[PDB]
Amino acid sequence: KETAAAKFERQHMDSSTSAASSSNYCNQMMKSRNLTKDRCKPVNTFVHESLADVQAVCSQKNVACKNGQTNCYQSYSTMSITDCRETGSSKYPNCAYKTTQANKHIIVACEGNPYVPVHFDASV
Ligand SMILES: Cc1cn([C@H]2C[C@H](O)[C@@H](CN3CCCCC3)O2)c(=O)[nH]c1=O
Repeated sequence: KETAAAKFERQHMDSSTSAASSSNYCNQMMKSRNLTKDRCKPVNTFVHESLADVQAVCSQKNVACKNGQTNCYQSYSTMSITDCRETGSSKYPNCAYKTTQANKHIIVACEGNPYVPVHFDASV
């Protein structure tokens, strides 16, 4: 079974491209990472940095999570990310996404021993 840490890697980690994220990127990635099976997941972010660099965020700037929990952390440096957002014309099972590349600070929720990212909260 998939651990919370593994689910985070599946949903949010893409170290393979630095930031080319073609116009096709989100359409392909949302599908391949199995985020279009139950429904079209409406919003998702992929981070183009090393797993070590993202895991390190759990020891960086402690900030409140959107849900009010205290276990969120903001990266000290900007990171290469791609936001995927479902279009209006997207109809399941043909999930369609707008691909947006940017360089922003990420905010992740961390849990466990080892203390690792388990949720992507925001980018700022
Ligand atoms: C704001 C933001 C959210 N997400 C993901 C994390 C959760 O799976 C989901 C949380 N949230 C649920 C309610 C509002 C829309 C999104 O979206 C994401 O992947 N990147 C983001 O920048």
